[PDB]
Amino acid sequence: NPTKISILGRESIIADFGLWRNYVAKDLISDCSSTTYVLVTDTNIGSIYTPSFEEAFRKRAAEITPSPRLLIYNRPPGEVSKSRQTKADIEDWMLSQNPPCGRDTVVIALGGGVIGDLTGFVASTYMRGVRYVQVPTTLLAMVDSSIGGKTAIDTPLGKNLIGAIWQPTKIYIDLEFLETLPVREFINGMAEVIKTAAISSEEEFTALEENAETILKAVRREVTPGEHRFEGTEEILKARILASARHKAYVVSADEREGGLRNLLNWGHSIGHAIEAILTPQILHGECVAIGMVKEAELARHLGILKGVAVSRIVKCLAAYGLPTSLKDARIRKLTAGKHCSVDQLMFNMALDKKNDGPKKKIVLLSAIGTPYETRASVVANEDIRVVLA
Amino acid sequence: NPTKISILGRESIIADFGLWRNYVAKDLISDCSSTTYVLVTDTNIGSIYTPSFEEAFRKRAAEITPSPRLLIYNRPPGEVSKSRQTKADIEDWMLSQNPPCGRDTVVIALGGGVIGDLTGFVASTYMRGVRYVQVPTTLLAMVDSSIGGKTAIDTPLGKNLIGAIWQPTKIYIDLEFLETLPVREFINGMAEVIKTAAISSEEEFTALEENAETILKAVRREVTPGEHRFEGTEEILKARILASARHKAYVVSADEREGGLRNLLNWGHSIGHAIEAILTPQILHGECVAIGMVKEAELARHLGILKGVAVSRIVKCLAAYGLPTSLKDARIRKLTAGKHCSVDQLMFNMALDKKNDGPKKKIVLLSAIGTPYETRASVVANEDIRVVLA
Ligand SMILES: NC(=O)c1ccc[n+]([C@@H]2O[C@H](COP(=O)([O-])OP(=O)(O)OC[C@H]3O[C@@H](n4cnc5c(N)ncnc54)[C@H](O)[C@@H]3O)[C@@H](O)[C@H]2O)c1
Ligand SMILES: NC(=O)c1ccc[n+]([C@@H]2O[C@H](COP(=O)([O-])OP(=O)(O)OC[C@H]3O[C@@H](n4cnc5c(N)ncnc54)[C@H](O)[C@@H]3O)[C@@H](O)[C@H]2O)c1
Ligand SMILES: O=C(O)[C@]1(O)C[C@H](CP(=O)(O)O)[C@@H](O)[C@H](O)C1
Ligand SMILES: O=C(O)[C@]1(O)C[C@H](CP(=O)(O)O)[C@@H](O)[C@H](O)C1
Ligand SMILES: [Cl-]
Ligand SMILES: [Cl-]
Ligand SMILES: [Cl-]
Ligand SMILES: [Cl-]
Ligand SMILES: [Zn+2]
Ligand SMILES: [Zn+2]
Repeated sequence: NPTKISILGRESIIADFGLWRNYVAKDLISDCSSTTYVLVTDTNIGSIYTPSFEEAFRKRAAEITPSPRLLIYNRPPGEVSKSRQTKADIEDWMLSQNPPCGRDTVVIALGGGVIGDLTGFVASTYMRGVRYVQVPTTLLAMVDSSIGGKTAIDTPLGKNLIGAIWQPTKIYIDLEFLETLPVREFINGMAEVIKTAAISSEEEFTALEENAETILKAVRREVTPGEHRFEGTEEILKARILASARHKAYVVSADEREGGLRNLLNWGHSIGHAIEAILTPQILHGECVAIGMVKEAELARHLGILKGVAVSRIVKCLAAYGLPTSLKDARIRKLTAGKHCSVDQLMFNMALDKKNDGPKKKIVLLSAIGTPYETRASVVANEDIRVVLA
Repeated sequence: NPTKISILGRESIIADFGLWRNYVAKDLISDCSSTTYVLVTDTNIGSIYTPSFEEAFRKRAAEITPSPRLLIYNRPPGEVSKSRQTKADIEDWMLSQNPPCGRDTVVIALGGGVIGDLTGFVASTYMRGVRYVQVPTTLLAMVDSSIGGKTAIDTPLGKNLIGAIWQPTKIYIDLEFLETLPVREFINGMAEVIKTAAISSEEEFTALEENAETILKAVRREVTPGEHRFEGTEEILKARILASARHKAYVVSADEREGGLRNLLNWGHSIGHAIEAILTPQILHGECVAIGMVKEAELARHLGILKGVAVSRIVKCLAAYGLPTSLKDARIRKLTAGKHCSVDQLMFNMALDKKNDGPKKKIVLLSAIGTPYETRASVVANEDIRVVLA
């Protein structure tokens, strides 16, 4: 049946196959009663999933009277969509409706982290606040980006510098979206799953190690007209996803506004974001996170917290999934046409890390696979950060 | 002594004379411990009050070690400062510091509602959230705009359409700022004081009627080198201000996110903002609110809720203060060079009112001076709104 998970004192998370088709529209109209619904997505995703949804919506809004309206917004692909410019356009668009979208509006985010963050933020400030639901269409979004309530946009100086923490009213993890998820996006998302396990369960980490091959091959294996990309390994997949979703719910519920515990969910992101700011959009987020976790593991070991054995073990599991494990990686080179990451440019970007307490940089340190050094980010001197950035 | 008022379960409001001089800097460093303080203000206010403050700050940060830093930001005058452009610049500026401003930052808003809303908003989204304190320098800000936590910016389509509700950690009502407040700004602010009384206390309303002359004359009376613009009427003034501040605290505390009760604080703003969107920046906010309250009173009476007697009584008290009571007002004409407000343009703007439940416009209706018709905005048909816009 539909697996449900509670977050911040509430059953907002609902995962299962084909929710988009027969559930969302129904649930929206009952639980999220409103007169105006706005669906935000991009051109790729949209032309595939909005058509059938418009129908399921119309079917359900026939119940109501006066019947509610679903407005649809479609825009350009990539991380380019996460800017002040873009957020403004969605807003100008909403206000310019007839009538304009009021505080009753219910925004629907249908995409990965870009459409999720953008949409979540647009809602947090729209007339000071309107509800929205997350409809993750990418593995990375189902396991991490659509949960937590964290939203933002990017500025020329770094990742997610401006934004807000606005909790979504509903989160629909429709595994069925993975059926069309490109191979890279899948491996890309896989980084967050491994991350969550590496800071929570050693068992879950091992389980991820063992599933590496089976999964990665089902993702590359070509799929025929009438079967599922995840035949055979359907539950295994649901277990890996739920595991990460559930733990984030646990971490977010206990420290929603990142006062302490929520720092942990940022393992690999301190160096990761520093990298990303320089390699994006050529290098995806999950890709930059893998390299980040390895660099952070190395530092943990450098400081005597982590074990050499655990560090190399992290590496293996990442590479097992097709994730890059070093800024030197071949493709990371062919893709990053030119671009390079000096320790200076990196250190500079890490100065903009949203965890730094004042000038004291803070990074998540692992003492062993599935066990954090502290229940918060550890203050790490700049010289130490520099060495592990060889 | 320093009069303190609690809001949203907390003594964040502190009012008295000369707080800016000897208190703020001291209080900031103790209660608002931080390593980075950012003072936002404009050129007028700034060149007068920041110099002495830098000193009181330096005096207090000598205590601490490493000593914290106060960064100062100065920009253009008017409502022009309330835009996405401007908010972005303050942000780009903060991030571009050395080191950049982190989540520990403590933003200090030193200005009227423009510097207050802008600053409050910049803080609500800065790295998803940083603290800030309000330092109202205008009567309208001390009585209304710096309290509540409501912040925003304006877009080409209307007033405060984008923003957030971010509560300030401290609010410093330093009456001493009124010593230099231009006459118009004072009358301008006076509208909010009368509004708050008209939806709360009939006594307080009468008290405002009686003080009209005394106050208005002390505001016009020229002041000599060694005296106070408010000699003689010092307490009377403190009573009128506190009265409004306290009641907003009561209303905001009970319905922070405007789910019901907080609508009341928007009396005169439904038609008021609709006007404002068209007459600004030539016509101040308080000015547009006076006209709004009168038009809303007329509608209340039109609908049988309010009494003719009460309506004209509202008018008298407003005009008593120098506030305009009709879109026809002479100066409102000479100032609004050209501009006019058809019922269509107005009705259009009222479609963008952040109270409208769906398409159902909602306006605050008074049944008698100091007594609301409901503890929320009343849904008013469009045809009725049109008649009272003759
Ligand atoms: N705020 C948070 O909670 C949070 C958490 C994690 C990561 N992030 C952010 O997430 C962003 C990246 O997320 P992402 O990888 O989801 O990126 P994304 O939203 O850019 O999606 C990646 C690609 O997937 C395509 N796609 C979407 N769903 C598909 C489907 N069903 N089948 C086929 N193609 C599909 C899109 O067209 C797009 O090209 C980064 O900006 C990162 O900082 C934010
Ligand atoms: N979000 C809220 O809670 C809220 C509540 C009320 C009104 N408002 C908003 O407030 C804004 C207008 O507020 P305002 O009237 O304070 O405007 P403002 O901030 O533009 O200030 C008006 C003028 O006062 C001058 N000034 C400031 N303090 C002074 C002093 N001590 N002596 C001399 N000159 C001084 C400034 O240079 C400026 O020209 C509007 O945009 C309105 O929508 C918002
Ligand atoms: O708390 C969270 O949800 C995160 O730390 C949020 C970050 C984004 P942030 O560093 O901008 O907060 C995300 O990339 C990470 O995977 C999980
Ligand atoms: O709740 C409030 O604080 C207000 O309603 C907030 C409004 C601004 P808003 O209509 O943009 O919310 C302000 O002008 C009014 O004086 C009081
Ligand atoms: Cl709201
Ligand atoms: Cl592919
Ligand atoms: Cl924060
Ligand atoms: Cl003057
Ligand atoms: Zn991430
Ligand atoms: Zn106002």
